[PDB]
Amino acid sequence: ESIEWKLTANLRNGPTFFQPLADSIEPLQFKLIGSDTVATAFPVFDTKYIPDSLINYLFKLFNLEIESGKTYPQLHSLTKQGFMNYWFHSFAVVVLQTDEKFIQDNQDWNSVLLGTFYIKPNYAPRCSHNCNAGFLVNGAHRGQKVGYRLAQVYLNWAPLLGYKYSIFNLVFVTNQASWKIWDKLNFQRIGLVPHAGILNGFSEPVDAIIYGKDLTKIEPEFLSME
Amino acid sequence: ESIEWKLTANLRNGPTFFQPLADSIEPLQFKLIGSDTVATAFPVFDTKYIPDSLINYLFKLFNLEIESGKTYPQLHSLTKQGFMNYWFHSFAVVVLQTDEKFIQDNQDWNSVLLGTFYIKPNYAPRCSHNCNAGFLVNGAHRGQKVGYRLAQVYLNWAPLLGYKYSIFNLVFVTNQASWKIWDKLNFQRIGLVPHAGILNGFSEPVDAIIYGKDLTKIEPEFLSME
Repeated sequence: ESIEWKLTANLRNGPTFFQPLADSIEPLQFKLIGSDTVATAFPVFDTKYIPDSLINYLFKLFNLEIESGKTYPQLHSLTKQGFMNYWFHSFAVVVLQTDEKFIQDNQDWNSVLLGTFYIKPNYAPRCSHNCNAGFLVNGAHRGQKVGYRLAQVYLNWAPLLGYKYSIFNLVFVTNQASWKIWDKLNFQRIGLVPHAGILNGFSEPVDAIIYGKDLTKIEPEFLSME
Repeated sequence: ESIEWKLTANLRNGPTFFQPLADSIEPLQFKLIGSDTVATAFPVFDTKYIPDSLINYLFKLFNLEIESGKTYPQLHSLTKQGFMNYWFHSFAVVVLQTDEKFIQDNQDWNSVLLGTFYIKPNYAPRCSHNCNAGFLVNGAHRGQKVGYRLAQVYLNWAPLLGYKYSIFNLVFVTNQASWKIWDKLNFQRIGLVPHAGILNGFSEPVDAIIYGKDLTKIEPEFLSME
């Protein structure tokens, strides 16, 4: 079987000054926290390697979060092609509730898709060793600590692409991920933007945290998924 | 004479949720610090309103700073059209050594152009009331505190476009503007990115400061240019 879908040689729009630390990204399998439910995280170097129907589901999933207006700075929904260009500009990950090590076509994404996230350079080339990431969790799987697992996969994989440091620009203080996930994994609150965001359902502007984490010195307890 | 070149109604790609606080931006005249040399800052809402030969000079001026590799995260020089699209995406300012209140054609930009800067939203629409700016000072006018004057013009004008807060994402710690300008005008060091940038002539990666400033509550001593 071809392994092109897994090869870091196929990274697009990655860091300029640093090469990948592995030649491939192998699917990573773990259990949802406190359960026997198996999940598998899959690398996505190019949209052609995942089923179109999964992209359709993710495009809708992101637009739902944009339309709610509490978590991203985007105001308007994207088109399906806009989503593809945006989520998959560089690298991405999809996490499925499955024990398979490949992605099967036409699954019931509504229950099978746990979450997804992108990884791309946060800045232009001289600072491109700093990666940004954005996360989405299927609402049908809320309360199962999917977000925390996505972040562990992120810690495992981002440095393999050659990134040395992680920056999130806008984690709103009202986003529970800040304290449920980022703080617990020892991401530093490296900054705070006061009144950063005009959010749906909040009459006052909402502060945002700037999170940083050194990707070359990760605590092993956070990388282990057992 | 037409005042279209000065009208805030002609702002492009500005803040989504807040309107301009003035209907026009009038040229601002002051002296270079400690001298009798007159300077005038002019708004630029669209490149068509300034002479092409000035755009050519600025395109080269930015590429010189990119090529030196110490101040911007860009690695590669832009084309003239790339520069126009980038510097003038939204609003910009040019500061000339002149007492005239319009921009004349074919001047000796090498001595006449003091500096320039852009102002645009730093983020997507829900956070678009936070503006970013980038500054360039003509090397032939180093040591005359041009940079500090550009920042005072910035403080005077950015809130007129509707911005409420200012963010600079990457002011490298080796950039003397941090302490000569930003600190002195009470921009807060709201964050620090360690090892942020791979800079020409520095063998170690270089830290960058994230600067923030509330544009609705500016000290009047910093706004006065007398």
